[PDB]
Amino acid sequence: LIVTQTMKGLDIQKVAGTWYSLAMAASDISLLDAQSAPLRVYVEELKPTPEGDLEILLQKWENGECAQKKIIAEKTKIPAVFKIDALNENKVLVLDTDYKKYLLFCMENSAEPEQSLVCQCLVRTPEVDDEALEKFDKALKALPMHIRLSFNPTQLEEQCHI
Ligand SMILES: [N]
Ligand SMILES: [Pt+2]
Repeated sequence: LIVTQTMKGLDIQKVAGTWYSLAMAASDISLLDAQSAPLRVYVEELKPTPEGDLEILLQKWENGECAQKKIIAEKTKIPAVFKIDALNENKVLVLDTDYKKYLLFCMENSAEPEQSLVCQCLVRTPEVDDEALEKFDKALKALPMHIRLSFNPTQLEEQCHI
């Protein structure tokens, strides 16, 4: 069992724009282990829709190359929980954000969270934000993460983080 507390009072309209994947953590090492790992994805943009759905633009290393992927996240009755059908995941969980700097989110397959759970620390600008990383570490204290990756500014501005 993995219990998740998403942000009360999330306003998805205020997350719009460019983001950078500053850190990522996962319940299962193989989710993120190596360049090719299935949940090793680098968010480029969050585009909320007027009806409050969310388009996620990201990059993934696939056919020897750093590919662009587009995920349509459908809203639910909980503003911080969205339904997806991509990367073999079916939920997006928004843990926390201050809108102006950082956003913490997870993906999972609700049928098996332990085999599934990947969370990220996003920042709006390509700089290391110690505050955002401490919020990420705090948010993850109760999650059973077995791999954690933290990137430098050079990795932030790089195709698939090098
Ligand atoms: N928050
Ligand atoms: Pt908040």
